Amino acid sequence: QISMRLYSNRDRPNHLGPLALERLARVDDVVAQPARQPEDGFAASEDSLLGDVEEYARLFTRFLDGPVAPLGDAIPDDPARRAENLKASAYFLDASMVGICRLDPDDRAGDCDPSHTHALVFAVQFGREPEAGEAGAEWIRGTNAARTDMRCAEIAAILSGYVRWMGFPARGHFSGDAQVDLARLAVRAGLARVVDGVLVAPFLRRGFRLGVVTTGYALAADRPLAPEGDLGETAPEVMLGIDGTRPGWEDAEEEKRPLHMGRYPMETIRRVDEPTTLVVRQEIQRVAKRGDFFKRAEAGDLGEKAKQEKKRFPMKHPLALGMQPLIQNMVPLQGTREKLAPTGKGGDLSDPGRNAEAIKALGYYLGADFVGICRAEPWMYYASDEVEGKPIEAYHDYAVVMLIDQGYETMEGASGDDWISASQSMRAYMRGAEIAGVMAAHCRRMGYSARSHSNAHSEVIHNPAILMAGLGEVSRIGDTLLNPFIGPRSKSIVFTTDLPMSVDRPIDFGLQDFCNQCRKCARECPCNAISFGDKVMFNGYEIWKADVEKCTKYRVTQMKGSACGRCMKMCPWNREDTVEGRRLAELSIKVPEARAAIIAMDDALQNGKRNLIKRWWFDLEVIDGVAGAPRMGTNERDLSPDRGDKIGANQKLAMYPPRLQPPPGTTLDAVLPVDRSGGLAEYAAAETPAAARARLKSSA
Ligand code: B12
Ligand SMILES: *OC(=O)C1(*)(*)=[C][C@](*)(Br)=C(O*)C(*)(*)(Br)=[C]1
Ligand code: SF4
Ligand code: SF4
Ligand code: NA
Repeated sequence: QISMRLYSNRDRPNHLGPLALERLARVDDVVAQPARQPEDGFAASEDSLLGDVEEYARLFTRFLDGPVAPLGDAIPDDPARRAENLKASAYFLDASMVGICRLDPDDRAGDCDPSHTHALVFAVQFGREPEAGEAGAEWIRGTNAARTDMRCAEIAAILSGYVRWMGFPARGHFSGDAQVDLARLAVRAGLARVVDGVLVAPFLRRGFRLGVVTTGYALAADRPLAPEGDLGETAPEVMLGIDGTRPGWEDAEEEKRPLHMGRYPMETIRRVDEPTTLVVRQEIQRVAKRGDFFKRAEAGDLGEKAKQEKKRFPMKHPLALGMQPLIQNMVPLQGTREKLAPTGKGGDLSDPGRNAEAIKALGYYLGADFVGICRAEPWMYYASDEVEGKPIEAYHDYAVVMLIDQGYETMEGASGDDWISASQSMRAYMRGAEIAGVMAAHCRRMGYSARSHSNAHSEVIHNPAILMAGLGEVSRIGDTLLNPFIGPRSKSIVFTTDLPMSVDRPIDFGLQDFCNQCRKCARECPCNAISFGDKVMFNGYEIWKADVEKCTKYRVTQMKGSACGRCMKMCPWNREDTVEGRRLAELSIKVPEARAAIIAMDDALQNGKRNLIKRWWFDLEVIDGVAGAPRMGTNERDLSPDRGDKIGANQKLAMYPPRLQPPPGTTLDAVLPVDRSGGLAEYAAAETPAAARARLKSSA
């Protein structure tokens, strides 16, 4: 596998994007000409997904406009910086290409707010589709303009919302709902040129769709592409991607592998029948959803301050606030628990092996980074809901599990617990919920009960499903599983379904041995919540149990950022997607004698250092509905020194297995103060995985 970047983007600012657009021939202006956006070649069947992407696009269309916050005193005046920040924001949300142009009076002449002076124009490339006769092609064929339009609506809704929260009027636009000429602005803003009356964008050879955010927030504008001849797309520097940009051969190489296999070579990872850590199903008790520690915080179990801050902590930054409406309003579309009758739609659904591939291909098409499938075992479901306290049924047979990468480059510039941390969480949550909502819906159209399980609302615990789906191994971080290619840098989305699918198997890439000789995450945790010691048994399975009380308290109540995820940032497996980055992961996996050295050199080379070039976001905290400079400051953490040879023996953490949780009937209306002293003792009394194995062997 040769398609990864040879060159690092460490010195590339985020506003420049993954493409070498700065190397393309440009002119000051070009003459407008009529043009339309790319469309699908083939039309979409009745047995296709089109209705579902159209529904989510309609949902997001609701947030293209909204209320404008009061203007605070903390927004940068410089339009160049403003432009950079907004381009970076759009790339962070996976715009393919971004540009900015001035609006003229023909543009405001229409329904568009006449206060609007500038447009942020972005393109999203068409998804890859399954080749003909591949599983799921008929689900997907002819849905790409609409699938891509949904993504545009989503991005335009978030970005327009972000600028409105900074105190500037702003409106998002896309094909389904636009007040301006999208194609005309794509050309002016320098993303496309016209060929035979249709837009053609350098680099985006699969076709694409547009979004726009028009606004009075003044921005430095871009220049159009030279209107004729060669733009420089194949120049040697662009082709090799010398500045850290996407290699010219990458698209072609990637199209060589089937869509259903994903971009990362997970087929090269060793599969195993039982997972790499002990799982004793007969001893796994089910947990009240009221024992989720965010619910415990919400109910008063962790004290007043945590209770107060529980709703607010991830929504302190305008960007996150821009996502909130989409996140909350997707919840009613999550789907059904009741058995459905097969509708005959969806093609040949008799091979589970092909259904698995179809579902995978579907997820990758929609933008998942990993897709894995396991049985939705009943102990993966919460025991009861936190609102009424009613039992939750194990209503579906299968879990489809997908990982959304939280973003390497952004996190590289971040402290992990600064003003962007929750935006990295919420982006990944929002994108995952959108994708799983669409896929669950499609399953329903085919007559197979399906429900997604998001941040806002899950009735399963994702972790054991990530494990059983072969998407990660247990890591020291604790309540995070670690994937061999994106490390711990993900959020999962799960949807459960009755659709028959062949299931994946657990993976073994040596992580247990690796984490046994690493402590980096533990050392770098602001509240010392991560264990420096050995794995323990906990509710019938082997785990490194973090202190979820301390972590929750820090994430919810710390005031120098918006939440925390520093532990993902500091992990050696959190690496750049270069040849060297991949080689270090391949070595970690394949060469045990090298692991200690890799661990040590991760620190010697100061990996985890904050990269000032990558800090593209504004430090803004919304207090009382108005964005301002941070009241208490901003975490700007650096690599930390060793804790000691004896820390694993001396650190005492608290654990909260079912016995110390609110029991299965309990609702948010009750308070159960966290029993920290009992949790300390519980941990001290936890059985060792060794002892457990001996114990289980004596009943064999
Ligand atoms: C509440 C919560 C937290 C809380 C409290 C956790 C708690 N124990 O209650 C806190 C604040 C600690 C938290 C923090 C973070 N978590 Co969190 N959070 C959850 C959430 C929303 C609910 C978990 C819950 O229901 N209560 C937990 C009850 C059941 O507690 P538990 O008995 O201790 O079980 C835990 C583990 O042992 C594991 N588990 C349960 N059964 C089994 C069985 C087996 C065999 C195994 C191996 C594991 C396992 O799942 C639970 C995770 O809390 C989930 C989403 C979800 N629906 O699963 C994520 C989730 C676990 N968080 C996630 C992440 C990434 C984080 C953070 C890195 C924050 C961030 N920026 O993204 C940190 C990491 C903390 C750490 N040191 O590991 C991801 C993990 C994804 C992954 N790659 O594995 C999840 C799945 C969200 C998502 N959709 O991706 N989180
Ligand atoms: O429920 C939540 O609000 C929430 C927020 C964030 Br930023 C993270 O990481 C989790 Br886990 C849960
Ligand atoms: S464990 Fe919780 S507190 Fe510690 S770093 Fe990871 S997220 Fe931040
Ligand atoms: S940092 Fe070291 S210990 Fe912590 S998870 Fe990553 S590899 Fe395992
Ligand atoms: Na790293």
